[PDB]
Amino acid sequence: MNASDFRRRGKEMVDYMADYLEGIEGRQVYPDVQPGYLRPLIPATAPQEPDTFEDILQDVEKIIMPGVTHWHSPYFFAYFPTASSYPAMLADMLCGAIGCIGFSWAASPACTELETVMMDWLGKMLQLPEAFLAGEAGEGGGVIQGSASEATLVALLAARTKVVRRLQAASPGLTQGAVLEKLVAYASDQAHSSVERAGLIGGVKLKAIPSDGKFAMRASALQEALERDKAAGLIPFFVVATLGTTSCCSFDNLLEVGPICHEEDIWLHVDAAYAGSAFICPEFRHLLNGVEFADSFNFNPHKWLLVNFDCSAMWVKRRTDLTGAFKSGLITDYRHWQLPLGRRFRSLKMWFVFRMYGVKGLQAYIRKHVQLSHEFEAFVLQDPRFEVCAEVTLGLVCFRLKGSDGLNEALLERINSARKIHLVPCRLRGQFVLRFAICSRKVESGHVRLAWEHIRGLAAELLAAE
Amino acid sequence: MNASDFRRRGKEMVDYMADYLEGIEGRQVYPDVQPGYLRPLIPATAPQEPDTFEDILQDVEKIIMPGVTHWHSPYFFAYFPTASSYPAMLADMLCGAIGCIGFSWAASPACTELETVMMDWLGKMLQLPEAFLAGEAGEGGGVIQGSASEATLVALLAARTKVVRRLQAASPGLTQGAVLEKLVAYASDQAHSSVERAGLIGGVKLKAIPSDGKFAMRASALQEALERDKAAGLIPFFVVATLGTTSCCSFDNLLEVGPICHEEDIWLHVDAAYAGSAFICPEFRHLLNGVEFADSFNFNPHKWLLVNFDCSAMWVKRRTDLTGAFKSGLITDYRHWQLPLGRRFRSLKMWFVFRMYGVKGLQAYIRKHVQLSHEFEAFVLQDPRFEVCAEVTLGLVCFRLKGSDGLNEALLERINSARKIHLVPCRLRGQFVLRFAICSRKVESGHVRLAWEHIRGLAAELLAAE
Ligand SMILES: Cc1ncc(COP(=O)(O)O)c(/C=N/N[C@@](C)(Cc2ccc(O)c(O)c2)C(=O)O)c1O
Ligand SMILES: Cc1ncc(COP(=O)(O)O)c(/C=N/N[C@@](C)(Cc2ccc(O)c(O)c2)C(=O)O)c1O
Repeated sequence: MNASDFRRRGKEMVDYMADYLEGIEGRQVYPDVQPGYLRPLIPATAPQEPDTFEDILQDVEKIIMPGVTHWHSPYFFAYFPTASSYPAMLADMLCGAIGCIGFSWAASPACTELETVMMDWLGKMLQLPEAFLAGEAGEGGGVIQGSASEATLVALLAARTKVVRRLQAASPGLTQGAVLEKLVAYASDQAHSSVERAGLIGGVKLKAIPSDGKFAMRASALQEALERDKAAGLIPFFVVATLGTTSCCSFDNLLEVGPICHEEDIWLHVDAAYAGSAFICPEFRHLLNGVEFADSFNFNPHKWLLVNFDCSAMWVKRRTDLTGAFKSGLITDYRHWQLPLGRRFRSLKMWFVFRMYGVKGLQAYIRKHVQLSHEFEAFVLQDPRFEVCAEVTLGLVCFRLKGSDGLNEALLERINSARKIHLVPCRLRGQFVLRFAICSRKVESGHVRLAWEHIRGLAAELLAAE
Repeated sequence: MNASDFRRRGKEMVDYMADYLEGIEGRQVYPDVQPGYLRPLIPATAPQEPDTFEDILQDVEKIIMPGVTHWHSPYFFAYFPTASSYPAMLADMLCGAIGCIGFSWAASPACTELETVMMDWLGKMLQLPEAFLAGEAGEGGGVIQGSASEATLVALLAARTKVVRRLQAASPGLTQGAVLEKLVAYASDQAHSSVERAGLIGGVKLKAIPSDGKFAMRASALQEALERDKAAGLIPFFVVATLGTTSCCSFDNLLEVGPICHEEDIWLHVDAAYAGSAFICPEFRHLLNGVEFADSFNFNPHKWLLVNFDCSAMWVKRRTDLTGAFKSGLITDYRHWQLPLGRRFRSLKMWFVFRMYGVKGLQAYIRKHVQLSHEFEAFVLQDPRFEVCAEVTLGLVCFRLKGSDGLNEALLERINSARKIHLVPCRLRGQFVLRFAICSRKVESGHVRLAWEHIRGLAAELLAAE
């Protein structure tokens, strides 16, 4: 294919993309295909000779689309949002055309330089402490990671190297392996499974801190764990505090946990994968208070800030703490800030989104989602057959039918079966709970109301049947 | 920005992209900007209100482009190729529009299913042993990794878990940490630095095996290392064999190393990042002989098979050996095959590239690059002031002016300073060598001839001046 054919097909593809997202309400959110559906529908071998673009697009529609779960449908209320915005898509187009691999500064100066500035822009939007900004002369700075899962692992490895060096300074005989046996990392019992993965890869013990009645990590529970573990001769080296847990979008208490990590010289990583986007709005920024105690802070623009995956945003206060694991002001060498060596020009996506929405546009997006969340909450609160199971702060409502877990499992099954909307459950303290997450860029009140009416109607049939 | 504006700007962007790649010969390959050039040219803060798309595109041209190294210029002869093809760009567009995160089967069946099939397609094109194919009932299979650097780490972690379990089976009291102290990994002295990073992250010793006169790892040198290390009480657990080293595109001898790894129960990972694309051509497939002994095999379509970054292709014989690190036939759960949990629909890029080029088109691309490589070799061989420093097999020629390293350092400086072409050096056994790598999709004979005439003319001035 040459530039001239690309001019034609590229424009066709633009129309296909826009048609897909514009017409997405008409698609069934969750597929009816069984596991294994695809292989028998396409050839066992790559073609010797080219297929036409037309044949491929037909296959997209007839073979791929039936096996797609439509994340961007208004009726997708599962997990947390993933980002989809046209500015991000435009940037990704340009990103691919430039097509540099920014494993060094010389491989494309702008690929590195734009990223540092975008991380400063975003740092300032979040009102991060200045310690996290690169600027002209900062020791800190930010980096795009592929994902929060990777960010957490990066932070864990930096923390591991750091505590190892601290110990080996005092006892030069000590091997990495002897240190590893003693190390212990902590996270909330509501922490994302990415934390456990990081612990497994990092070769360290990971212990869960019991959350309080609001599913938050607190000083007292951390302190208790630390005392027990220190007395057994273990060395706490890393804590992940989660702002916006997956289960119920609860918030670890950084103001309590931060001082403890400072006094014990424990690396404090803040995972705000979802919730972090909200901190660009002043009315939510209080939830990030205490981040000044963190060694590293991460959230995903690719969840809730309209920057298409992959784009996870991580900042550190001390670049040498980070870069030491992998060996001020201007960053030339992002390869020491992340697991891979290669990277693409992902910062274009941030620049386009930030410039095309503006801060105000992004704030309006967040606030609309939170309003819709509360609109759904209001429905649930006014129905005495249901209960809300946790405080609603952002775009997630946890709710259930009053009654047994079985009733709620049956309700979920009926919702899934009806194929109008897609939701997933969680367990909160052994209890089965339905999650309603505001996801789509295009969700409106009307969608939420119809989702609720749909849920309420199924619940009514279920309750009569009992 | 809504669908309607995207239809307009998306098409503008398509034209911008095509203009960039079509006109790319007119760009200076390597930029003149100094580190830190960008920050003063753009604002310190995100805008409150939207900027226009026009202003953004102006900035791309006037501020970004001066800091871009043009990987896709015909006159870029640095490193190894990175992939740029219009079919891959079309797929990436669609990938972003669908916008699923394929962290589970239910998150989008096709996102997982298409990938397994494309890895089988690619496996068949490379004539991999059947042990590596998923098919209907295979224990093995393939996965897209973000990069070869990540693939190598994934393999190392799987290898680490496997040997750890073996050692704990004999000695159940042994901690992960006590095992780590004993473990030793090996790679060629020409192995890519990704291997050392994998060893560092994985917490294990990495030792270099001395390469032979053709910069190849051989049985005798491996065996000697193993015997020495075993007698010191170390436990070999992982070997990376490199097909297509960065320095001089040399090839480790898999037929020799494979049996040794089998007999010693050492995990054998094959890194064919660059060279692996050539193995779809029968005349190069012999270089992969012995891969039947490998536990894992990896190469980058995002180097030399026209699948834009990110797309690294990894296969294993035994999915449970891989899966066990992160805890037949149909794969539903790629999250146990890679470090991140999240992933996008990257397999679209493979499908589009393979379908729009066909196997024959891909073969023709590889063969044309290899012919151009030999054309450059032929120029060097006819000029008695120069020498070729290693066997030319694929798209890389190592060459130097006969004389001192300093003369060749000066020649490189003159080339870089003239800003017509971009090349990088290496050291081969302490000797300074220039590398000429065929990179751009659009390189032709004429570009290679002009590059050589340019190089020869600089050398002439340098030699007269001495
Ligand atoms: C609190 C918390 N911490 C870390 C992570 C890992 O983030 P990742 O590695 O994916 O960037 C998650 C992840 N959320 N996982 C979802 C909500 C699925 C999901 C949805 C949208 C996405 O854009 C996405 O990447 C993943 C889940 O259901 O687990 C997290 O919530
Ligand atoms: C033998 C060998 N093994 C592993 C890797 C890691 O590959 P990655 O992690 O990037 O996928 C490389 C990498 N090569 N690096 C280049 C040639 C630069 C380069 C050029 C084009 C790219 O598409 C790319 O990703 C990287 C170098 O000069 O180091 C490798 O050569």
